[PDB]
Amino acid sequence: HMSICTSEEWQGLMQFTLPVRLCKEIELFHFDIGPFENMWPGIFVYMVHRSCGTSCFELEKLCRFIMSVKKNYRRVPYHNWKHAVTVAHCMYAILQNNHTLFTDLERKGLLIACLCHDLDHRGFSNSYLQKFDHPLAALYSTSTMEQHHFSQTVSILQLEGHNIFSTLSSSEYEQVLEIIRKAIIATDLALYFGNRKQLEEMYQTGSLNLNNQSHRDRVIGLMMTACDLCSVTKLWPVTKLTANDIYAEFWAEGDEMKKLGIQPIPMMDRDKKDEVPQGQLGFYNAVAIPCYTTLTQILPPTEPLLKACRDNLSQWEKVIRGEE
Ligand SMILES: Cc1ccc2c(c1)nc(CCc1nc(C)c3ncccn13)n2-c1ccccc1
Ligand SMILES: [Mg+2]
Ligand SMILES: [Zn+2]
Repeated sequence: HMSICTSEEWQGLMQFTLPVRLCKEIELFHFDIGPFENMWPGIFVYMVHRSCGTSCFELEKLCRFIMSVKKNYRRVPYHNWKHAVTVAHCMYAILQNNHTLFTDLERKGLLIACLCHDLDHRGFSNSYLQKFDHPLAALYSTSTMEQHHFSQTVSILQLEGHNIFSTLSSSEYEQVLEIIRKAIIATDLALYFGNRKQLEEMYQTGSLNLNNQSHRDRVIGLMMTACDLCSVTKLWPVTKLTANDIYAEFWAEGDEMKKLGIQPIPMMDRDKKDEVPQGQLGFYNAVAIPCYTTLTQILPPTEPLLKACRDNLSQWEKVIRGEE
């Protein structure tokens, strides 16, 4: 049921050298992979190399894996190859800027987990899948897509020469799977509002504890949320576009619901192009600012993320108030 990569593709991944100019820009939180499609896979490699050592992974295995993952994203406007790497890139810049909070076991687990986080996304919501009445939602009742995404990740590693976590002991092995499992589960937005509520809480009562695992787990989940939406932390011209991608998905989900006589919720209704700016402002305030605000608080070096969200937010304000 899986999809691998022609020997051509992966071997040329090893040949790839990131051009000297993009080296300082890549370290920036607000860096935009967008202009560099040819490089996306090779950019993920370089970050692996720079994060966790030149060879935690045997090149060929990694490259095979990376390219096989590519081959398992669909060609939809938003939850596709570009987004997985964009998410990857933000985890990278997070991990780098928090150099000693995390373990090699986490940092490679997390970079992999973002790459895989939306594997084989079809371009439908959990809602749409459960609300009527898909085999994937027939299988996994809550967090429909995110479990599929992890099982997809799972089947990629279980392949011939793809198990880049092989050399690890079986204890360390099924442990990163546990990092990656929960990592991917966390990007179910539904679950995030609770997680943030709880973390909000812990930080106040001087109670949040990076030693405790299900505290670690929560801290990370928040990092996964924050990565996932980092669209909203890129320079405005990049944030305008990455939004256009997002609505072409939603509105394509709205259409499949109109085709049935059913009003889609307005975020997915193309008959509301002008309601969007307002809706975006709402999203920044109800979901985004909290996410980055609470991330900044727990991880101060990740402040530039909040700085940039804020910048976009007021850009979106300006669009509503009629100027820009
Ligand atoms: C008329 C309308 C109405 C609401 C809308 C909307 C358009 N649009 C959005 C949010 C759209 C959006 N932008 C990025 C970057 C996203 N990421 C993940 C999920 C949604 N995202 N809401 C919204 C606002 C507030 C909360 C949740 C969703
Ligand atoms: Mg997802
Ligand atoms: Zn995502």
